[PDB]
Parts: sequence; structure tokens; C-alpha cells
Amino acid sequence: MDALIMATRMGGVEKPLIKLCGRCLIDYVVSPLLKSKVNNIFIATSPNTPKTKEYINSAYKDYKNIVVIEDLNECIGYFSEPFLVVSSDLINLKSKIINSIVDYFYCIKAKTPEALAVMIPKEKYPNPSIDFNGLVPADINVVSPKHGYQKEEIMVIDELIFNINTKDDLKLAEMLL
Ligand SMILES: Nc1nc2c(ncn2[C@@H]2O[C@H](COP(=O)(O)OP(=O)(O)OP(=O)(O)O)[C@@H](O)[C@H]2O)c(=O)[nH]1
Repeated sequence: MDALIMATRMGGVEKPLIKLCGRCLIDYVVSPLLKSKVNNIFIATSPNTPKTKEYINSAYKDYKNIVVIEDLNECIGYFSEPFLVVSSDLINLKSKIINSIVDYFYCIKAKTPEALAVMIPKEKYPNPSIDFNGLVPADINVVSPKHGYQKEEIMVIDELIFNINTKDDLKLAEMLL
């Protein structure tokens, strides 16, 4: 499985380059993927994310982290298979978990025709920007390479992957780590 990293509160300055404990935010995402079973990583970039594109080219230039260019998943062109689309702000994300998500996705198609939604119980996640009847989106999803409709299932984990949308969000992010 390969992966896609999707890249204005708190200033609307590109977050992915926001710095936490000396590392940019995206490094935290990239790190798990690499240790990650998901081998190739595609980092979708866009304007105001130019600086990001650069850090990435320069930073992972020696790597196989490739940059791509509302919601455009003008990226299906790349994956011939279902990929993991992750936001560029996750905290506390681990490869072990990831194995489970991708592993889980298939166990299912064990009985299916898809997209997967990974959500955290509210008990685990605090100060959630979004809560859908008690489930908080982790910003990690499995998807198929299509531009239309997908039958999306839901996966639940008691682990917490926090995403940052706000500055206070950052405090918590640092508190976690
Ligand atoms: N290139 C690109 N990335 C996006 C776009 N929308 C969301 N993302 C990425 O997907 C992740 C989840 O979206 P958000 O957390 O809402 O990012 P955001 O839109 O900058 O946040 P806001 O300040 O509320 O607008 C973010 O880390 C973004 O990097 C987009 O339209 N273009």
C-alpha cells in the first residue's frame, strides 16, 4: 500500500512546516510511514505550501518522498491501489498502528466490494474539533483509486492520534511527545 499525505486557524500559515520540538510537523507523519509498511509516500502540495515542497525536496531529496501538486485527489493517478491518505498534522502516530489499519482494511474486503475511516472514541480524544456521535476522526483514511463514490467503513482504535488545528492544539501536541 502506498500513501498520500495531504498537504486557516492559527494564522493559516502552512502548518506542516510548523515546528514542534525542533522538528517540522510533517516529519512526525513521514516518520511512521517510512518505518511504515506503506512504502511509497506521496506528499500532495499546493500553494502556500510551496515552502513545504521545498523543505521536502531538500530534506528528503535522497528519499522516495515525492511531492505532488479545496480537496483535490487529483492524486489517484499515482496509486494503482488503495492508499492511505493522512493529514500532515498527526501526533502520536505509529507504524504499528498503521499496520493495523492497512491490515484491517484487507481483512474486511475479506467481505466487500472502498474507503476506510479511522476514528477515535471520544473518551480517548480531548478537545476535539469534530465529534461525529462520539467518534473523532483521526485524519487517517484508506481509499481506492477513483474519483467518484466509495463505500466507506469505519475503524475504531483506542489509541489516540491527535491532529493540530489550533495553537492550543500545539500545547497538547508537545504535551504528547
Ligand atoms: N494541498 C492542500 N492540502 C489540504 C487542503 N485541504 C486540507 N489539506 C491538508 O489536509 C489536512 C487537513 O486539513 P486542515 O487541518 O483543515 O488544514 P487547513 O485547511 O489548512 O486548516 P484550516 O486553517 O481550518 O483551513 C491539513 O494538514 C492540510 O495540509 C487543500 O485544499 N490543499
